Amino acid sequence: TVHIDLSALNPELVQAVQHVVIGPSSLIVHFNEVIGRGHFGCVYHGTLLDKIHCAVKSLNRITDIGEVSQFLTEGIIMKDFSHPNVLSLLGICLRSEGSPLVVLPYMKHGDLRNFIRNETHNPTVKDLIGFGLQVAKGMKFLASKKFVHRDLAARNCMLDEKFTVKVADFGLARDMYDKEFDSVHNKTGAKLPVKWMALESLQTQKFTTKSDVWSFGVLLWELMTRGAPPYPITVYLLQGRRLLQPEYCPDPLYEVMLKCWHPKAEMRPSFSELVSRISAIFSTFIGEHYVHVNATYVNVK
Ligand SMILES: COC(=O)[C@@]1(O)C[C@H]2O[C@]1(C)n1c3ccccc3c3c4c(c5c6ccccc6n2c5c31)C(=O)NC4
Repeated sequence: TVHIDLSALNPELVQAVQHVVIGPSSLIVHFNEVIGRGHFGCVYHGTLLDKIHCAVKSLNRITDIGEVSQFLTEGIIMKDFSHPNVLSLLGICLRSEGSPLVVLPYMKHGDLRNFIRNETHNPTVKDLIGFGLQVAKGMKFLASKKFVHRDLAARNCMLDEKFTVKVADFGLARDMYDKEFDSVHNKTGAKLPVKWMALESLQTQKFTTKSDVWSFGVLLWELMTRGAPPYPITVYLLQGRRLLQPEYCPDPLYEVMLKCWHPKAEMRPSFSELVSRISAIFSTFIGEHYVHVNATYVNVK
């Protein structure tokens, strides 16, 4: 029931965010065409004009000026996170009574996990490695900004009409699949995706680019299994265990996954090194090896 007067925002902040703001005459939200919903609010199809098909994330109302301010600040920072393998922020709107919109690109093929799981899709080893390379490129960029993702997973990357992978679920593009999984940014989550988290993250809450590299290794395993659930966990890993080599995963790529899960965080490869190594492995394939699900992983949750 709380009224919020947005004129209480700091005028310097309002000026600073203007280049991120999409005016109402430039945006049509297609309220009859829902893309998906969660605790956060709802994502609708949209049209943005100079037209362009977009996704409009409508957040629950914000009634605290400090929280509004943090949202605008995040908008300014995220607007500069521009890379072909990172989901872009097209802009924001803040309507009467604190009703926020985050305008994002529309991703024809949805999330990467569902895409590779779909039986009607026929990926090759080359394709799946190429998806992994794209993710490594997006992560190299994020790491260059000193940004630690925490939430890297196949479900949190999206695929557009050109089959370009965009690392997602960060910044104002957070809250992906928020009924299935809590964010690794949530200190007290009851549904944390522990199967993607580095050992030192599980044990001592240390989150770094090197723990992102661990998550990336799990993501590579997701790709090569066509979206099996990992380990179909701290005590398990400490027995001396890792994810098994996928049946269609090339040996050099499995060696890379093992490096990503090095027990010493400092000894894991950088995302720059991963882009280099995976680019080389990718280049050896010609698209003749079709990848299928492991019978013992099908339908496992
Ligand atoms: C139940 O679905 C989800 O929770 C998603 O994370 C998954 C689903 O909508 C959610 C809410 N989602 C989101 C949750 C939070 C922010 C963005 C999204 C989101 C986006 C897109 C899509 C999408 C595209 C095609 C099919 C399904 C799609 N979804 C999204 C986006 C998109 O194209 N761009 C952003």
